[PDB]
Amino acid sequence: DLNNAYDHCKNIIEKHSKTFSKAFAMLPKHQKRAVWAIYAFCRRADDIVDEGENPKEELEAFAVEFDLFMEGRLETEDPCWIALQDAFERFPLDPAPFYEMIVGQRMDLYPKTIDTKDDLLHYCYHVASTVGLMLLPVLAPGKVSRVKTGAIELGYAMQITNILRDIGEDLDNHRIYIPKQMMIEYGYTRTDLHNKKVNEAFIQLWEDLAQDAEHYYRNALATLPEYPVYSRTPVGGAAKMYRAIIQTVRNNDYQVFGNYVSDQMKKQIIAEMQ
Amino acid sequence: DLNNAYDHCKNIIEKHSKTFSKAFAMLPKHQKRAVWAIYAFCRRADDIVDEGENPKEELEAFAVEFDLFMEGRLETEDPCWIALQDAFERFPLDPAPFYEMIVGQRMDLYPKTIDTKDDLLHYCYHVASTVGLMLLPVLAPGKVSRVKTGAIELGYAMQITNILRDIGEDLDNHRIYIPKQMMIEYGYTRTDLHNKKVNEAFIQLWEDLAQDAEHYYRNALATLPEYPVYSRTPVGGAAKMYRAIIQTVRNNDYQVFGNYVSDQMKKQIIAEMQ
Ligand SMILES: CC(C)=CCC/C(C)=C/CSP(=O)(O)OP(=O)(O)O
Ligand SMILES: CC(C)=CCC/C(C)=C/CSP(=O)(O)OP(=O)(O)O
Ligand SMILES: CC(C)=CCC/C(C)=C/CSP(=O)(O)OP(=O)(O)O
Ligand SMILES: CC(C)=CCC/C(C)=C/CSP(=O)(O)OP(=O)(O)O
Ligand SMILES: [Mg+2]
Ligand SMILES: [Mg+2]
Ligand SMILES: [Mg+2]
Ligand SMILES: [Mg+2]
Ligand SMILES: [Mg+2]
Ligand SMILES: [Mg+2]
Repeated sequence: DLNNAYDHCKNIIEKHSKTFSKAFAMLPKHQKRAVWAIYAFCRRADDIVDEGENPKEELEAFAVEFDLFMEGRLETEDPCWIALQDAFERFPLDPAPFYEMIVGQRMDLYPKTIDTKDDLLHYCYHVASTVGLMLLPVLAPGKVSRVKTGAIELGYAMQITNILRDIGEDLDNHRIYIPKQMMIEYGYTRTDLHNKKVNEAFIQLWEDLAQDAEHYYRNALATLPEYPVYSRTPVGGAAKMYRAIIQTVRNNDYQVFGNYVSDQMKKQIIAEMQ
Repeated sequence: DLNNAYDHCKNIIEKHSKTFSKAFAMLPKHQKRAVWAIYAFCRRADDIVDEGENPKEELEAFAVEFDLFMEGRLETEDPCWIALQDAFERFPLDPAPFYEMIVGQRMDLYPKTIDTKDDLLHYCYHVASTVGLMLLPVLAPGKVSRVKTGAIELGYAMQITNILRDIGEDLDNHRIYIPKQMMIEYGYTRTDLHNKKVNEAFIQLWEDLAQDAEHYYRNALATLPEYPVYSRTPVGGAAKMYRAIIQTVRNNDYQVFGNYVSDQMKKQIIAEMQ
């Protein structure tokens, strides 16, 4: 039944994201469950590309499942698809950003170099802003057009934050999301990055991206009054909690070659939102 | 004196390249010493970018030295510059490919993705074909125009060979020279490459590049009669010796994630050339 299939998706979000489970547990019942289902879609697709043994074939098999899903002919016992089917039934979810999300996951299948900041935003749009777009009909039922730009920019904001915390982790998987033009601008070589060096040039480049993330966070938060009241604390809380990763890395002297917002800090952000 | 400064450059080539020291020891005295000096220039610049701690600044300091060298005002005790200065005095060396070589070394300073085969040839031209061009006035004094295309293609041939043997070694330094379009064409993912997988798709892609190298080797060898007699065995020998790396990897079942032409095989190639 629906409660079991949603409970499965609740287990996924609570296992993989402390920040987003605590934010979204504050939504009303049916919005919260739909976000759980939307989350499990995103998290499966990202796990295929980033952690599956055969990512080209697994993701293509995942997208075919979604084509069948969207045509209402996917018949299965998989709780995530049963939860998503109700969510799509219960709220006017748009499939466009769901597809766009898969197009973004495709980008991580083969070697790519981010050259410019726009390259970076293009990537961030497809793997993170799309998720913002998937959620808006649940979060802002009648006001999607009024809040869409801020949702997109909140996407940029959090993906850059995640990239900025995961520099070493991404290097060890032979991924670089730092724009090459910035590395040239600040004199931070690939040899420097290979030697996991935190010098003044690295900090300059990190801070330049971090301030971009911060402007986007600010834009997104400026749209929070346009959300319905029940969405303001979960959306605002999730943003501030994730934004707090940046300052965490600052207080740890930018050591991103070995970072969590603390549980207590997370609660402080929530309480301030309340 | 000159004999000491050339003897220093002889020590460099014999330490770093079995293939090219044995080929070029067969040249007459003054051609052989000049090749030694030309070799030490190339090998210093490549060592800066690939093994220096501060490659942006070291290579720029190396290029400034060469600007001063070319204006005849570099005064030093460094044997490699004293050997190169005679070589430039003794033979009509062109500085154009020497500069182009540094432009090619610049490319390895920051993250880059080879997208297409032309990307690859562009890179190979600047780091390997230029070396062919540096050598031609010593190897083919009056016939540079007649043999230049083959020298360039011999460049392509050997750089691809080197890339093709060094796939794992280059991966561990966070370098990928495989064109991304080929990985897409043959279904060889970045995850596959990260898992150092030698599957049928990897072999298909490897063999496609290997046949390109082989066509270029064939073109270059077809120009060998246009070289003067004393250059035919060293140029032909060096090419066949380096080309033999490809078949070596074939006989080792393409295991390039852990390959040498044997000493005895090297001698067989030389004797056949003689
Ligand atoms: C679906 C919602 C609301 C949030 C999660 C979206 C999702 C699946 C993010 C993948 S997070 P993660 O693997 O930590 O980040 P990346 O390295 O893939 O860029
Ligand atoms: C919540 C709203 C309004 C927009 C969300 C934008 C968003 C959730 C981008 C992905 S955050 P990510 O770090 O990728 O996912 P987790 O580490 O929390 O698992
Ligand atoms: C100067 C002559 C005739 C041959 C040597 C040219 C030279 C310095 C090649 C560098 S070889 P190597 O480091 O093994 O090859 P790459 O990985 O740099 O592409
Ligand atoms: C000898 C002629 C005519 C053209 C030479 C083209 C050439 C030497 C390209 C570099 S071979 P490389 O593998 O880079 O250098 P080593 O491993 O032998 O040190
Ligand atoms: Mg991902
Ligand atoms: Mg990921
Ligand atoms: Mg990450
Ligand atoms: Mg090199
Ligand atoms: Mg090298
Ligand atoms: Mg190599």
